[PDB]
Amino acid sequence: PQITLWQRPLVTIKIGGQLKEALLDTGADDTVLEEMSLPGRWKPKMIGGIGGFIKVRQYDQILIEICGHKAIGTVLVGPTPVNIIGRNLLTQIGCTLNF
Amino acid sequence: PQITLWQRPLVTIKIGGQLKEALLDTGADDTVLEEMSLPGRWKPKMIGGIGGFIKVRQYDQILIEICGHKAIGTVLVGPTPVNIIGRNLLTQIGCTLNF
Ligand SMILES: NC(=O)C[C@H]1C[C@@H](C2=CN[C@@](Cc3ccccc3)(C[C@H](O)[C@H](Cc3ccccc3)NC(=O)O[C@H]3CCOC3)C2=O)c2ccccc21
Repeated sequence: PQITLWQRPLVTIKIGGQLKEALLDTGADDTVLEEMSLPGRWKPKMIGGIGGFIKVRQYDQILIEICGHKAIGTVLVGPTPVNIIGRNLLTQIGCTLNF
Repeated sequence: PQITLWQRPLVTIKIGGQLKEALLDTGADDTVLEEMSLPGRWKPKMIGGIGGFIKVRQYDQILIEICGHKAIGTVLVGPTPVNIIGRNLLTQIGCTLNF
């Protein structure tokens, strides 16, 4: 589909069998979700944001559906204002910017 | 053009007689640029995300050129780690997300 930007590009994602609202964020290299439970082991990851660098938990090879499109990749979990879908997953679903 | 998301979607912008590199961010409501001088009045504002909040100066009705596309809108100026072109200006150049 084609998404205009007059409002926030919020979509429904599915992870761990549950639906959540998330933002398609081209300015984010990675995907960071609000506190939740994910399977497997995690590793430390430092990410830079508008207000500084913070520590988050990194889970790899996680199944996540974005607006119906299935993806499997790295998902970070930490104190984020909203669920952020970054470039790592946007590329998996074939998303591009156009103008 | 069609911009891939394999890398950060960076573009050249023209504002206040100077060329700058900026990140096209669908995840940002507004546009925020690193410290620079702009004409006209301004009002203080706080924007927050990963890492916390930063204080910025809000200038309205600012002329900007993004990839040869002219647009006018509010531009925030402050200690942002990178220049960010948000939805308020992305819409004006007809930028959309496609997948
Ligand atoms: N009101 C608003 O729209 C949000 C505020 C804050 C800031 C904001 C928008 N989106 C985000 C997320 C957000 C936060 C609150 C509400 C909606 C979305 C992320 C933004 O794209 C940064 C961009 C970035 C910052 C520093 C370095 C490099 C890129 N990327 C980023 O942190 O990537 C990291 C996290 C995942 O991968 C790594 C962000 O922090 C923002 C920017 C301009 C105007 C207003 C705002």
